[PDB]
Amino acid sequence: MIIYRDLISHDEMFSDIYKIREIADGLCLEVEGKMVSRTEGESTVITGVDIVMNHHLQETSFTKEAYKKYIKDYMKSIKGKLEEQRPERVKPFMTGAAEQIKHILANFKNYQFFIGENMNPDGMVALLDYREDGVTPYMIFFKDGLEMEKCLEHHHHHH
Repeated sequence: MIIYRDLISHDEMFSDIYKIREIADGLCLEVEGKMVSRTEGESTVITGVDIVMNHHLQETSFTKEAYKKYIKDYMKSIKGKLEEQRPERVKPFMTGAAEQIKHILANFKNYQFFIGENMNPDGMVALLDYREDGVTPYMIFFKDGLEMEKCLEHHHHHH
């Protein structure tokens, strides 16, 4: 199993037990999830996205203008990480990131916003939307903002 973690915050984001597809010419990953129902805890049944509940992702809120401010700083920070670790990626990342930001802002009303369990404001903001079938959730992550953890057995909850 591969655990995908936030390059900035080191929080767990998802694992390769889900269907993962690359979009935006390798800039983003779309991770397909399922709605699940669990008891929480007079107790109540809660329903949510398995990606969110399994990895303890935390919902947050943005105005469109606040997200614009956040995402320009985030893409600058990933640029710096690439200059340190993967210099060959910097130029195509800048190009793709600017266009993907345009896409996200144009489709802004169609996303919910999630961050890692420790809620670092400099970490990645994952985007939740639903497929046309109106039942399947999926989440968008920035591929260059992830690090991979190998885990053959007995995955540990850590950051």
